[PDB]
Amino acid sequence: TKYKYTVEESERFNKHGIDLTVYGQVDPSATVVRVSVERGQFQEFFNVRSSYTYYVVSGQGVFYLNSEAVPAGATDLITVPPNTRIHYFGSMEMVLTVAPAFNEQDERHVRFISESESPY
Ligand SMILES: O=c1ccn([C@@H]2O[C@H](CO)[C@@H](O)[C@H]2O)c(=O)[nH]1
Repeated sequence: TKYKYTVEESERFNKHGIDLTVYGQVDPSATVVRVSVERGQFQEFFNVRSSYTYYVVSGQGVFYLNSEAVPAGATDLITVPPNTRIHYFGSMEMVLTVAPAFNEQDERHVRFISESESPY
């Protein structure tokens, strides 16, 4: 039984301005990944099934949740329910929980965001 997953073993890639570490643990109830962001996620999406919960390890930023600004700093917990439009700006390290388990097909692209819109 493989309980532990390391960064060394993970899939690491850039998507829409963020750096993701996807450990590749399989569990139907939740997917937990690491997010590093220097300026922002320059894409707005919503997920029809899963809540996205961001724990801010370090840094600061601002989430836009159905266009509402939600400031965030280190140790804050940002919980986004399904069917909520999400993008964000900031310089942050985060732990993201997608529950139930992340499925890319549950995601709906709304728009791209201009890289100049980020004040970070
Ligand atoms: O397993 C996961 C979890 C999250 N994300 C992406 O991480 C971002 C979280 O803001 C979104 O673009 C979401 O699609 C993935 O690509 N895979």
